[PDB]
Amino acid sequence: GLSDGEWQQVLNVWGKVEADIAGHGQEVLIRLFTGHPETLEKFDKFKHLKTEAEMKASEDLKKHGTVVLTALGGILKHKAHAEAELKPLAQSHATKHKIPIKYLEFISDAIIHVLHSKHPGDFGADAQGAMTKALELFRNDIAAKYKELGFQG
Amino acid sequence: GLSDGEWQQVLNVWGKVEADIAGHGQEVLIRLFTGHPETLEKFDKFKHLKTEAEMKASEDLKKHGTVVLTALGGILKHKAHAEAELKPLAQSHATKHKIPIKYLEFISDAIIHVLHSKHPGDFGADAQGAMTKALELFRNDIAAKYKELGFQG
Ligand code: HEM
Ligand code: HEM
Ligand SMILES: [Co+2]
Ligand SMILES: [Co+2]
Ligand SMILES: [Co+2]
Ligand SMILES: [Co+2]
Ligand SMILES: [O]
Ligand SMILES: [O]
Repeated sequence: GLSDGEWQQVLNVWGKVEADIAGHGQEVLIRLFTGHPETLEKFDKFKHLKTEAEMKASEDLKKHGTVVLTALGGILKHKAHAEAELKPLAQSHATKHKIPIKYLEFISDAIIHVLHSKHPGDFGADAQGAMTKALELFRNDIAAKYKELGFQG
Repeated sequence: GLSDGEWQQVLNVWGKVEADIAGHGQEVLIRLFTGHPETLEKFDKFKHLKTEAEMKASEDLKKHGTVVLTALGGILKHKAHAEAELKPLAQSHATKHKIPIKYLEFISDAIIHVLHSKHPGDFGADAQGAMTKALELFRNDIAAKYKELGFQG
């Protein structure tokens, strides 16, 4: 993925977007629909629109523009924050501590054991299955960063 | 990936962890070191400690347990939050709206054009390359969720 640098560049231009999210939203959708008319056919509420002037006149196209860029902006902001939080952990475990993925499986199993032991009424089979999958996603995230740094975990 | 309920089951049990992070951190490391003694060799400060009674008496071990579960908790709670925004979007766009990944590539191109045209002083070649990579990461995350839902992309 991106550097801390790359993410700040993304978030900086996103700040400009957020100053006029409807204006940006409208332009993005008009640029999409004009460049790739087949995209417009996917929108039951917009596909009647036939001129640039009709698309600009649509109150709801502009509202939908806001909906799209608000959802995306949320996703980019969470991705930047989560990457910046994981990167350091991956880098120390990969470069100084050199913790294989097998060891991360071991501590994952230990966490599942302690939660089962301590919180049975908040950790029956479905909840334990949830946590098992969540810690696997965490290990996969570390693994992916391990390989970018060319460490064999 | 996790269902919406499974992520809440993760958050609910993690609340119980944070209520006594020191105790959980201790029990997790003791379970790791007693279940997998070879993992103890990684820790200069703990690698001499032979028994659970000794491990429980180690203020450094308990201190490290808090650090580990603090780091992991941050990552889990962020992933729970991010996924919960992302999964419904993927679910709606694969199943209800029927939007190919290729179309996500088209709206990404449109976002990059509108940013470059409106904010060139915030969208030089480095910033444009960052945003291009950021939107590819987004589409990759939607394509992963599609594939889980059995949608061809
Ligand atoms: C950056 C990419 C995209 C984002 C962030 C996004 C986000 C949204 C959101 C938040 C909604 C409303 C909630 C929902 O249905 O899930 C929505 C609805 C929808 N999106 Fe997307 N979308 C994107 C791309 C696309 C593309 C490329 C198309 C079509 C070619 C598309 C077609 C639709 C349709 C048809 C709806 C239903 C609209 C209605 O209410 O009539 N989306 N989108
Ligand atoms: C859930 C999994 C894990 C988390 C969240 C985690 C987190 C941390 C954190 C936050 C630190 C301190 C800052 C840093 O150096 O990055 C740390 C240090 C360390 N971790 Fe981990 N860790 C995990 C798994 C493991 C495992 C399985 C091992 C070894 C088997 C390991 C060995 C170490 C070592 C040796 C240090 C340095 C200890 C010191 O000098 O004080 N970690 N870890
Ligand atoms: Co959010
Ligand atoms: Co409960
Ligand atoms: Co955070
Ligand atoms: Co330029
Ligand atoms: O959309
Ligand atoms: O750790």
